[PDB]
Amino acid sequence: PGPFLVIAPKSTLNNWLREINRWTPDVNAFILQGDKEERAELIQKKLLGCDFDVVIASYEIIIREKSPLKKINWEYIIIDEAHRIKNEESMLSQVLREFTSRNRLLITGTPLQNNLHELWALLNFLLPDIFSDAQDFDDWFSSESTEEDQDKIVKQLHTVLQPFLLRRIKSDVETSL
DNA sequence: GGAAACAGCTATGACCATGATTACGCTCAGGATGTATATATCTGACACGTGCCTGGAGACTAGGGAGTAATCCCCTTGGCGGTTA
Repeated sequence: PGPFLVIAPKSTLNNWLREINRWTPDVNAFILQGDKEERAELIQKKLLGCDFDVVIASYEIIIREKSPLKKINWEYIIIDEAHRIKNEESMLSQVLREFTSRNRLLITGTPLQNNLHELWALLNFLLPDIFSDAQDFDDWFSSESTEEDQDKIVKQLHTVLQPFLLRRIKSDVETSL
């Protein structure tokens, strides 16, 4: 049981704290909310005191709290609704390539929205030392064969990501019928 | 019957109210003053003719400024979300 970092949109920080209490009450988590002073007593007392397991913050708070969070090495950076990361220049991306966690569990509700460029934008922060490349990934696959429309080289895209990534749909396993 | 005590009357002073007087201002007076006005007469400067000539106005060629098309890509724009001073 160690240091954990999870991120939720402002509207959703209640739910994750609510569900963690309902299901596994043994984990120390905070909703890191409040004012500049009201975030401080969280910083020095509990966050600096290493008196927690997970920390629930918002999109901007981590940017507001980048410096007091670097000094704590993490286990995962749990990223719900990972849509702000679609842009590499979205400032949240440059604040997350700076933290040092052993694993980096990105989470989403919907997959990539528009482009292959976007796909490895999610993918490049997953295993950065492996790719370390931006346009190399792109012209390697050449955008679903945008010129020849072979639509068979897409199988190579699928074959790497199938044992590297997991999709399930509601229609298959209803759970709601 | 005498003495004290109080009450009412009287007078006088004080204070307020009214009348007059005066002084000052101003607004009429009236004088002083300076300004407009008109006129008749100089006069110098502005306007106009004359002559002349050289810039202005065509007349002509030639070569690149300006003008357009096509292209693109970067940027401004706007609404929001969430903070905070």
